[PDB]
Amino acid sequence: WYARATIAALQAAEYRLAMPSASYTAWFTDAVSDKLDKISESLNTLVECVIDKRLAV
Amino acid sequence: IWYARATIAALQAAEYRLAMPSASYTAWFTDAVSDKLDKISESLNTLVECVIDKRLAVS
Amino acid sequence: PSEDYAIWYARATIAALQAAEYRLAMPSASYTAWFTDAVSDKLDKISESLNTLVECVIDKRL
Amino acid sequence: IWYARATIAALQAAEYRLAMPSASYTAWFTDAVSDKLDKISESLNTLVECVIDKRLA
Amino acid sequence: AIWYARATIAALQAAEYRLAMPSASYTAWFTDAVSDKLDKISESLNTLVECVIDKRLAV
Repeated sequence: WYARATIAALQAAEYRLAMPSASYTAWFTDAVSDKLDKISESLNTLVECVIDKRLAV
Repeated sequence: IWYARATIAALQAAEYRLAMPSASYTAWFTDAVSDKLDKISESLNTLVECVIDKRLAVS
Repeated sequence: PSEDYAIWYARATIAALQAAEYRLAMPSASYTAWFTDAVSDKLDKISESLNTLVECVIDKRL
Repeated sequence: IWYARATIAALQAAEYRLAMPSASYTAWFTDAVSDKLDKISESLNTLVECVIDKRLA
Repeated sequence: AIWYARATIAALQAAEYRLAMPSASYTAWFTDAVSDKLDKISESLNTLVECVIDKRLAV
């Protein structure tokens, strides 16, 4: 009965995420955020090169 | 005693439905993902409008 | 309940919670709607901008 | 009796290690994220193709 | 039974949940789902940048 009522309780509820641990954010940074930084930098380089091709004498 | 073994069992058997995250998580997530996507999107708009229209993309 | 019960419960519950792993269900509608605004819609705009770029680059080779 | 107060404190004292998500989650996440990454990736590679092809010709 | 469901669910929804380092099982899935595609996108973008710069700097 306990295993069932607990599972029923766990699946009935909703879960609000707090701030993640320092360990999670370190993992997420390498998995996602650092890559986004590099993609932003690469893209801004490309934009600036294209703009400079339009503006250069 | 037995309360630890059956509880782990219940926890692993269950599935967990995320609610809206806390203001704290969302503010972290906005910095780690959403704000960067905005800058990337705005940069690609700039690229496109310069290449296509020879004008500056504006927000 | 006694303090000794309280301590056992806290230690047993925390140990069980950290021993287990958590399989995510379909998120609630509030989460998926938030995530769509936070992430998915921005990826769509990025994707659409690239499609316009590709279309124009390919076309100029007319 | 004293259960929900002690339970809340335990739930918030622990940290949570995510497992492989359910099939419903991954099916959802694929539509919400990964399918769009694939489309973005495909469009970038087409752009690389064109710029390379012009270089070779 | 009624009370247990009631107070346990009340507690679960009142608490907030701090993510640990995810399991290797989750990161393996998330790598396929996200991080590998981010890698590929970055590599293509970098190739595009380098070739547009290469043509600018050529001869």
